Amino acid sequence: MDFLKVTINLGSPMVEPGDLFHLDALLGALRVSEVRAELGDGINPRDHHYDLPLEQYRSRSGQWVFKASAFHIN
RNA sequence: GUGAGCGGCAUCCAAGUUACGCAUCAGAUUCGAGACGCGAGUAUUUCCCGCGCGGG
Repeated sequence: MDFLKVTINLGSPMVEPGDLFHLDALLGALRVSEVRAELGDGINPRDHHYDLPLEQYRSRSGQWVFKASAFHIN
């Protein structure tokens, strides 16, 4: 519902990802961190990492992907 | 549930042995403790400096 550009600045060098580093993956990890903070460590991580503020793209075969590009490494 | 999560560059090792700051070189040439303190000139006022008195 709104096009955005997420920019992250590093204070320490990161591990260069071997494969794609997706924005939705990081957002899901942070959301799971929030759910852990509120509830605890007994939560199922798979029950909360889809509750992200990103809209989804669905193809013909029903395959859907979050609308968040993989992070650009410069 | 960030191709995530988890993971000691760590252990051991002599900078050491030997080596003359030494040989040579005038602090010399000239010159006095021996000289230097008044017995030096008349009588009573003259031009003047500060102002009766200090004073050329």
